[PDB]
Amino acid sequence: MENFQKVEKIGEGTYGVVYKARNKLTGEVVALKKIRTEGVPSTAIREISLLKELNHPNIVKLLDVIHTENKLYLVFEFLHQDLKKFMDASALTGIPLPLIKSYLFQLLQGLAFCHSHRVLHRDLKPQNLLINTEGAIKLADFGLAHEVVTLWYRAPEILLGCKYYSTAVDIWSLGCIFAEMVTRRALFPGDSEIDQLFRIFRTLGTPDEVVWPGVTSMPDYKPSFPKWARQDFSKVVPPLDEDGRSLLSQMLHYDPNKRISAKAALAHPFFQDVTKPVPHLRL
Ligand SMILES: Cc1nc(C)c(-c2[nH]nc3c2C(=O)c2c(NC(=O)NN4CCN(C)CC4)cccc2-3)s1
Repeated sequence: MENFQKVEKIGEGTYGVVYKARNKLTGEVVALKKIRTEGVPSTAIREISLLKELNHPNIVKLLDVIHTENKLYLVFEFLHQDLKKFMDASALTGIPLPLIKSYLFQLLQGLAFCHSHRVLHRDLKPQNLLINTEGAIKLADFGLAHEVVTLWYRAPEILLGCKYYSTAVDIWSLGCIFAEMVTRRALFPGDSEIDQLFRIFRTLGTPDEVVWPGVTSMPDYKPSFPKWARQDFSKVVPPLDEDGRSLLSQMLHYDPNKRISAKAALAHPFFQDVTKPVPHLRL
């Protein structure tokens, strides 16, 4: 862009590469995402056209949208770090619970907002969650629909072939991220769809018509799936207190309909003593 200069390469996203650009006119630092082009669908550009209005304190703000020379550029506000990085940086001691509680609360607020507007993220993960020195965390890289995208945060209904999945898939993803912050280890680190699915089955037990009505009708559901029993949560996410564990199990419900909503989660007693701490960030 004439008014932008790639100051750095933040990294390749899901929809294209992300560089740290400096706006030559306003002298501001932004996150420039180069979107992948053989014409660029007019229906897609209209979808992104809405996004600029979807403004929430917990959503990385989309500053502008440049569609020049059939090339699509998305300029976002620039945050200083992602949650994945922050966690690796806290691996020795682990993020303090008050911070974990604050980030979860904020993300639930953001999700509650998107969801009330019929918008799903679809691919929530640590790397898509941006944070700042102020202590805020935001949703980024929404699913606006050659590495190795992880399936670790993928909901079971998606892995089983459900096309019209709901906003519940985001709650599942956030539930996996929540558990990860607390234990400092991914909940379900699958390396293949089938592996991902079975690691989930081995922890929450293989779902059936009892815990998940209609499950045996899923497209990729095989009657030949191994039959695992459910594991105790006290063993799965220690040392999360009962309140935390209670909320987590509700976010990890098999039946998308039984899965707790973002707004409902906000009212959970776990956030009764929620505060907004400031992180010890290293930039
Ligand atoms: C580590 C890091 N250090 C900085 C300064 C980072 C950064 N600051 N502000 C942003 C970033 C982004 O990645 C980013 C962003 N990224 C994005 O959609 N692409 N991806 C980044 C990589 N992962 C695995 C998938 C999503 C979208 C809007 C704003 C920002 S990440």
